Amino acid sequence: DTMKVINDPIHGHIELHPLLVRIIDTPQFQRLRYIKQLGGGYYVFPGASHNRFEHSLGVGYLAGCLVHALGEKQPELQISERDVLCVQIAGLCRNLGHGPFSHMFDGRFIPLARPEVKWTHEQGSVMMFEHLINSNGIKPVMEQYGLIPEEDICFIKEQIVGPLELWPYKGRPENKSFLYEIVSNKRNGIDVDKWDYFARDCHHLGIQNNFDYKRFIKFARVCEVDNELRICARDKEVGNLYDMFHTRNSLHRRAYQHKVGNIIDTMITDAFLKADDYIEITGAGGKKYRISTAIDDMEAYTKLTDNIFLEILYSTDPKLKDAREILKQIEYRNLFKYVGETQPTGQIKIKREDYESLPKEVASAKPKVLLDVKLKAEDFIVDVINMDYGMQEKNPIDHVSFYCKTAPNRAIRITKNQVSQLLPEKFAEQLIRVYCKKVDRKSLYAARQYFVQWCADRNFTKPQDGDVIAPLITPQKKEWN
Amino acid sequence: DTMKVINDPIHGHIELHPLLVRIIDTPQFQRLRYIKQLGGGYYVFPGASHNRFEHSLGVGYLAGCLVHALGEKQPELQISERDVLCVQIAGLCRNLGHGPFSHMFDGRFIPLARPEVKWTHEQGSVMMFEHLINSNGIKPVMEQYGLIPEEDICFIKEQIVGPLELWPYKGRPENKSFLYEIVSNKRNGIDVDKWDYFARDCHHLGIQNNFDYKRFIKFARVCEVDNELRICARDKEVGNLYDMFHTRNSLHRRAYQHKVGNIIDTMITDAFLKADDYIEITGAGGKKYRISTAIDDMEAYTKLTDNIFLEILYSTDPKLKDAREILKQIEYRNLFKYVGETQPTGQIKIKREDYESLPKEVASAKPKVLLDVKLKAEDFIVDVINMDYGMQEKNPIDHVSFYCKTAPNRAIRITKNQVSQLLPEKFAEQLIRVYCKKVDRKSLYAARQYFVQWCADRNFTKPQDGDVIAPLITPQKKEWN
Amino acid sequence: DTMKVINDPIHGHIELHPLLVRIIDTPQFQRLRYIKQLGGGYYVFPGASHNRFEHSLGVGYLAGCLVHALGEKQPELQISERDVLCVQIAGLCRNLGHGPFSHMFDGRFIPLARPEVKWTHEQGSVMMFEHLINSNGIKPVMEQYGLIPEEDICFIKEQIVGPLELWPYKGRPENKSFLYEIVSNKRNGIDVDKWDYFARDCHHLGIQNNFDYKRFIKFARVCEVDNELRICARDKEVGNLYDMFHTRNSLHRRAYQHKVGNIIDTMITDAFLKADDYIEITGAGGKKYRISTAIDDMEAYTKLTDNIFLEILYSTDPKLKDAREILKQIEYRNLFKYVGETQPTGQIKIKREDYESLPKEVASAKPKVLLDVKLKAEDFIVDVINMDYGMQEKNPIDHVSFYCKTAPNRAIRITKNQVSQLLPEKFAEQLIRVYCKKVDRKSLYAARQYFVQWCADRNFTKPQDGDVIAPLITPQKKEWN
Amino acid sequence: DTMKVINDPIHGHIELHPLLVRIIDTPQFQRLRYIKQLGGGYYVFPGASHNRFEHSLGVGYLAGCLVHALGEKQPELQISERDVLCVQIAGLCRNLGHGPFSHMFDGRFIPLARPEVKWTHEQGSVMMFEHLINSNGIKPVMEQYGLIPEEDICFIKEQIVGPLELWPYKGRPENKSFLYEIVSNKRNGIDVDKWDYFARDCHHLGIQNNFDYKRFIKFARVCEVDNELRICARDKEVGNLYDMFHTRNSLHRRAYQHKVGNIIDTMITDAFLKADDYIEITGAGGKKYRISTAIDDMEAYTKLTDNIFLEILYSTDPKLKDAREILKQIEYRNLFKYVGETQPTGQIKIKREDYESLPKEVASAKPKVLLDVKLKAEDFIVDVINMDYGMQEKNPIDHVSFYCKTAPNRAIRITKNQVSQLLPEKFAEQLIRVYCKKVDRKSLYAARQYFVQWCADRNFTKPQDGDVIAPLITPQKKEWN
Ligand SMILES: Nc1ncnc2c1ncn2[C@H]1C[C@H](O)[C@@H](COP(=O)(O)OP(=O)(O)OP(=O)(O)O)O1
Ligand SMILES: Nc1ncnc2c1ncn2[C@H]1C[C@H](O)[C@@H](COP(=O)(O)OP(=O)(O)OP(=O)(O)O)O1
Ligand SMILES: Nc1ncnc2c1ncn2[C@H]1C[C@H](O)[C@@H](COP(=O)(O)OP(=O)(O)OP(=O)(O)O)O1
Ligand SMILES: Nc1ncnc2c1ncn2[C@H]1C[C@H](O)[C@@H](COP(=O)(O)OP(=O)(O)OP(=O)(O)O)O1
Ligand SMILES: [Mg+2]
Ligand SMILES: [Mg+2]
Ligand SMILES: [Mg+2]
Ligand SMILES: [Mg+2]
Repeated sequence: DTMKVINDPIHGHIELHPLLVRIIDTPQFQRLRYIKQLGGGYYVFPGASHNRFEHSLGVGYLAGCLVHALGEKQPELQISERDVLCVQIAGLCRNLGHGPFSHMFDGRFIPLARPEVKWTHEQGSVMMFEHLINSNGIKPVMEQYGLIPEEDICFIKEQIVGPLELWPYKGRPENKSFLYEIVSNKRNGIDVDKWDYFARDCHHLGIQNNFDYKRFIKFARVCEVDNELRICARDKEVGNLYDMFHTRNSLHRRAYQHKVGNIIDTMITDAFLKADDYIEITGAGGKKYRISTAIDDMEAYTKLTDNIFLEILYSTDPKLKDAREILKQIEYRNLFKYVGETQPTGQIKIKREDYESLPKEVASAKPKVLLDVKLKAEDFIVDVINMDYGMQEKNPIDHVSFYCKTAPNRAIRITKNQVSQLLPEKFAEQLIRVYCKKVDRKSLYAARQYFVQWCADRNFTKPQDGDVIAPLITPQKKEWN
Repeated sequence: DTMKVINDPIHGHIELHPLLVRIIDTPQFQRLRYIKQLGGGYYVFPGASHNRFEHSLGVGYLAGCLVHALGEKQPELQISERDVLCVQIAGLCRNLGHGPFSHMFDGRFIPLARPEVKWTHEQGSVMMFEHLINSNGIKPVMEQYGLIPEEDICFIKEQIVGPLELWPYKGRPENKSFLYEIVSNKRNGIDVDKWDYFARDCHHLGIQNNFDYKRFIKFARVCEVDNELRICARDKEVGNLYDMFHTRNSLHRRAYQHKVGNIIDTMITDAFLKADDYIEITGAGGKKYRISTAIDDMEAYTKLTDNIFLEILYSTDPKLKDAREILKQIEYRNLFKYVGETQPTGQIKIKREDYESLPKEVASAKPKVLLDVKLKAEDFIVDVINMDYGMQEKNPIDHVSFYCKTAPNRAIRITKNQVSQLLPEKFAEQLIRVYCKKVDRKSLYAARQYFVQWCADRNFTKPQDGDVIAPLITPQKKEWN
Repeated sequence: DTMKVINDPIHGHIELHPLLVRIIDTPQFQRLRYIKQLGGGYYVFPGASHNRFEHSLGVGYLAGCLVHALGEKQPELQISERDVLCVQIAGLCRNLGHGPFSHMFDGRFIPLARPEVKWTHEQGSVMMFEHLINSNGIKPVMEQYGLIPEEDICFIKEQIVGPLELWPYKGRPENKSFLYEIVSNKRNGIDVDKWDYFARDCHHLGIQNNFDYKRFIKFARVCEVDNELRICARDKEVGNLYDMFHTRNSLHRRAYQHKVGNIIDTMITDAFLKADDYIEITGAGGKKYRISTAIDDMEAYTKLTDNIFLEILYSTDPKLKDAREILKQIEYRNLFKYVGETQPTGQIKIKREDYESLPKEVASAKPKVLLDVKLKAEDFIVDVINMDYGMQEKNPIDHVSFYCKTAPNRAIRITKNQVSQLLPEKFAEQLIRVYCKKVDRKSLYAARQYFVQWCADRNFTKPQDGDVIAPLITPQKKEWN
Repeated sequence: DTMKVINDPIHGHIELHPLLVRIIDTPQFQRLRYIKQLGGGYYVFPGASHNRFEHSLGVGYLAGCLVHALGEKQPELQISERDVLCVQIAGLCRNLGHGPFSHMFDGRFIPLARPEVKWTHEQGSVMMFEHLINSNGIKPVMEQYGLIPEEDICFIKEQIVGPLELWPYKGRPENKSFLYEIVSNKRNGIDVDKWDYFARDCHHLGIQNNFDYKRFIKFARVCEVDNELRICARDKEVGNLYDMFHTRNSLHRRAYQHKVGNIIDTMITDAFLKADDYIEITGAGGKKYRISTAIDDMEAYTKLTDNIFLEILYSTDPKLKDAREILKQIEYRNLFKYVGETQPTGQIKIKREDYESLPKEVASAKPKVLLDVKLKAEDFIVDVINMDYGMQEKNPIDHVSFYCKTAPNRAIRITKNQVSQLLPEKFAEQLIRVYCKKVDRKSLYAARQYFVQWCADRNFTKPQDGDVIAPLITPQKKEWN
């Protein structure tokens, strides 16, 4: 077995080590060819056809790039080829746990079908990785290339999900702590996964990317920080880092949280909910599973991809009809109609226990305008979106270590006031989108009245089209003026 | 209703007329989201995830661009909004008839599964267009926006497939002959479909395009040629046109006819053949169909996409195991192994009646070298590829009309010697690829001996790696070295 | 005379009207081929070789694009071909007044060599436009193409510089008010000039921006506001607009205000000043002019370009050597050394009256570290840069008119709290860079001590490398520690 | 001191070794900022503003990339950091010898001003390199970083011009022969200089590049052929190589030999000739030199750039008026008029001794058209352009060594017949362009009659617009029809 070269539109010609090749050429990895990166985003951005497979390749590639650069500019770190391979494998495999339409599955479907469980694509990734290793006899191949499976498999899993349960990792000691900052950076969110999806998503969406990850890699070092060895960025690049998160936020505003893309995610999820009792995926031994239970058997999960959509679509079985028509309403583009967007004011925050109580509030909303058709709770959809810099209310740049030209291994910290005052004052907010599931002209009018009224009463922000869509309501007392 | 804007990575923001939108928002059109543009090419070029849907949008857009530009520079052509709409619709819909993995279906599967019948993706497109119109009540929508359904549907179909069988067209008179040169150009192959897949395939493959379609549009005029009004290119642009076809040829050499991509198309095709008796697709009124017979009922064809692959992959049914097994060997990357490439010499040409006659020919030849293994007809695959400039042995530029700066309304002709002596001397050739279905080291050695000997016996060209893979055979051949 | 087609790397093939062609082919316009867009920026970003010529072509092109799009979507605006031509000419010619190395000249040189006069590149553009027209007989050509010279020339000049003297314009009436918002938008700064230099500068710098001007153009309308017809943007596009200005700020941080690029602009300016008594430039009747006084005669200004640099570089006369030597220290890369950066912390701002008093203060700070050299003001350079959103402390988006999907003809306003809470709270700030003109190790050490001490004494922000370059000074103030 | 990072739009962030930096920061190298890569090309393609400086940086970068890659895939070659540095330096410096407007200077001006001499930009590069070394005291710097000035300077010069005169090189032994194939490949022309100008010129022209140099680097090896060590390409990449030269030819057709670009080069050259008596350039020790004699003293040549153009343009000395007005006729776009293009037929070729007799041949021709204006020899320009694949009549791919995957280290040859039948049959041809120095309508008409008649008389190819520009002449010739 020899090295393979693969041509990627984003990174160009990528070299894949034979071990990476044997990991890639498995049913568990090839599965990612049938899972769309941005899910329902494709039904809004027609270029967004790319899948988790190529993304995974890109993440592995960039992980290798960064670890290799660090290794070559600072030999005293003793980064081994074994380290490089493990970091590449973690990069390659940290998307293994995604389900149909990616985030829709873990962010929308599973929380509704099985509110029981705490499931994330990360855990799915460790489980699926274990399953890949075991089902494909990769351990002797790992050994063949100088890896020690019991130490290194642990290292990889820890890279993907963090500590498997004050140095909490058992795959690598603290003098190699920086190796844990590459694939999934739990301390500030700056990792190679973001870099690849910036470049790739922008390539396919038709939006252009302004973050230069190659530059970051060029300016990256390893420093001592509180007796740990961590990745330090050159000081003057701090601005770029802010821009990075700005970029992330922008991509969420323009594409990932697109109103119609989101309502399509919602409709698809709902169809999955109405199909969850009649669609079956056969797992280990021959035992049978459903969409919501596929996550409990990795052999079953292996056969759970975007294909389920088409299965629901092409079915003839009557028991699936409630599902099958929903998808068809997507095909005819008869979608739930968008009513508007608003935000909480002051210190008010929307808790996740109170979401189901939100359409019903809107349905209750006070009249004021002459009434026609009247809509109920089930006719309204309320979607709450949390926009942040990846670390709740916190500024992630406060958790970045920097170095100076004068003393390149002396780590320093940089506060927001040392960079710019045009920077954000907050790093978290919520957006509330309201849609109406009945689509005729005056049901839409009514829904608009209900919505604007509801915004006024909870003292939310004034809807941008407020003066137009509800001229009789927005005049009501005037701190919307 | 009103205009829609769509963001395409290739063309930017595209405006879609409400009628185009109503055509697009049908299951017949949306079907194309599930058919890969380059089919098995995706399994070699990981960026090639794009589907026929986005390509179709692009072709429709470019058709609109060209017809509009011609109309705007030459008002005396009297191009109507109606004409523009018909050309856009034809552009949008000329890909409707493609089947699973695109060219794999009409180029490989159907010819083996249904050798009696005459099937093309063009005819499929016409049929599917008819079915779309009728199933979705598009005629009244057409009338609503100023179209005359009985002439215009004819016009559109003729744009897609040509004269339905003097002036052979019934959709438009001869003074608008140029309108038939835009979407599918039967006269020289220069059309907007090519331009779009040049740009899009290059965007996704990671290979770059050197053809400037925008420049061509800028320099395009309509002039009179043989009592018709046809599209003429500015004289000095003739070089670009040659480059265009060179580009096409190049794209086939690098990507579309990639050895491994083709072998994967072949394996998928074989799997489809071995699954064709057990896979059922529900058509009109409930009648059931097979993969090879789905093309006879458009309601069934509507649900025949790339999905069929995954069905075969995910099945449990024992009657499908021989099919399913082939697919799984694709997942494990256990592919038929490439033995070599060669070409006929002189005037010898291989017709499709002789294709089935080729493995038996390769196995019968025997080289003066001691072997080990002996191979049969079934162990060989022989793939014949016709590389040309789109008009077989002809020079397509001999079928292009040009105009000069001094007299922009006078069409002229340009010969190859008036352009360059560095141009191709022939415009068609055939490539012969040979693969072996046994993958062990020694079946492979044997297969290489059989292959090089066979090349010698038919006086084909010397395989490029000839001296290395068969050192005992290549000197005994003096029409080489 | 016919349309000319020109190939630009940014916009592709652009069509130039014969009148535009006649304006371009004059020494006054062709002059711009010899003035670099980013000046000394080229000495930091080696790709930034582009000149004001190609930029001007781009601005003219985009001006035409916007006016034409508006005219075609809203025929009721009565936009004439004459209007389109005047807007194109204004776009083409608003950069005519730039001097050697662009913004270095009017922003740094003229304020120092001739502090008496109020000079801008805008006024220079009006003057040079007049000179182009009169010196090249363009008025009869204008009439030849349906323009009315004395109203339209007025219109063009007003587009470039604003009102020449309530409706303040005499070139066009209020029902054509929107035409004044295209080439140079004095009301919120959103114009096609920005759009071209974003794309072009990014193309050459090798840094990239995410602003889509084509999308904006697609969503642009004309609405009635107070008493005029002004350009309206679609409501939901407001986010993009914020991003636009963010982009601009980013572009200033990364490239236009690069510490070294700025110090090189400073050195070139000083050389020009020390040369400002011996270089002589031929004027109107033979009268002779010099670099600072060339702006008083357009015939002389026509011959004032970047060339002056090389002339000073290649000269032999001793009265020029203090100049010629400065330039050579640029060639040997013996530049003034960068000492550090800081900012004010309250609401009082370093006024432009206090700049000359800033180096002396740096000399005034007493650092209690033992030094070996001590420096006075001449060895320090203090550069103060105003970073804003183009409208002082104000939010330019507060000056943008929007429209809604439901009522495209009703202009509305959108406030910051209505978009996001992650936006900037102020829209203006200042950067303070300090350099040292003596470059040996000990003057640099000393200068850093002086600088950090000066930061301490004035309660400015902590230099990012503060603890590293001056560890003995920095503990003195508990809020850095 | 230390490494610098520089951001290039083509290659991204490039690392510069301190020695390279000290070579770059000299007047001899910085000189290249003022010499346009494509000369008069900028006056046709407005994006083509880039200079020889950034191109040189790109060539050094790619030279480094290739030598590094070879060193890392095959350690047994014993490539040292010293080798890498010497190759990078040669890459950086092989453009030092270009004069004003690049190829205009050595291709047009010098051959006319001094037909005597054997001058090339290569020899200029060696002389200027010597002058840089000596004038800037870089030898102790070379020694400081482990280079041996006598052998290494020899090596670099040999890389630029070839053997300074068995094994003809004395800079490096035969086991390092492959190192001579990187910067200037005298054996087949495949070198990094080409790769960089493909990418950069395409970036700036608005033409897109279709050669993948990174791919080539990935598939490049060193093999033994004729007891020498040469760079080998992977066999299956041979098609790409043909495409490479095709690309080159294409770039010459579209941009480098553009009719108007070439005529502008011609006019600038004539201006240089008529100025050749009055501009004075001070050389070594106050000795003074001419534009045509600057090449004999490197101190003078150092101060000979594109600036010369502007000097002539801005001059007031009456003795320069003949030059000065010519340049002005460029500014007003009053150019020599393009009459037409033709080529020799059969195997007859035009020698350079016969170039001077060709306008007289055109003026002597008698066309049977009624004329009143008739033109003489001095009114015609005949430009003969040699288009080839870089090796005169030879196929350069016949001089490329290949390897097969089965024996990656055994060199082989591949003939044209083993690749395609669609390839060029000849690899050299000539283009003959005719221009007229009188630009009026009737002189242009006359010039066209003379030209087509001259083509008929020499049995050249029929001009593409022949039937249009000279309808009374072209029927006379029945090898035209
Ligand atoms: N001419 C080409 N230009 C650009 N990319 C190419 C070209 N040919 C193939 N590719 C792409 C497709 C793949 O993603 C990647 C590898 O291609 P390729 O070299 O053909 O691998 P291969 O496995 O088929 O050949 P082999 O096993 O004989 O080395 O490069
Ligand atoms: N901010 C953006 N930048 C670039 N592209 C965008 C942006 N927002 C959306 N797109 C893309 C996605 C779609 O393919 C296309 C349409 O966008 P969009 O304006 O959101 O249509 P829409 O139908 O959702 O809005 P609406 O119906 O209210 O007019 O443009
Ligand atoms: N083959 C090409 N591809 C892309 N751009 C080109 C090509 N040839 C020329 N260009 C560019 C250069 C110019 O900027 C622009 C116009 O060139 P061109 O069409 O040749 O004008 P022209 O004035 O010399 O020809 P003519 O006067 O005969 O119409 O396009
Ligand atoms: N934020 C940026 N993004 C992209 N490119 C940049 C950015 N800043 C600078 N560049 C470019 C300009 C230069 O060509 C190259 C080097 O920039 P830079 O790192 O600022 O050099 P420098 O010499 O000024 O820094 P240093 O302080 O280390 O000496 O990168
Ligand atoms: Mg391979
Ligand atoms: Mg919409
Ligand atoms: Mg022309
Ligand atoms: Mg530096």
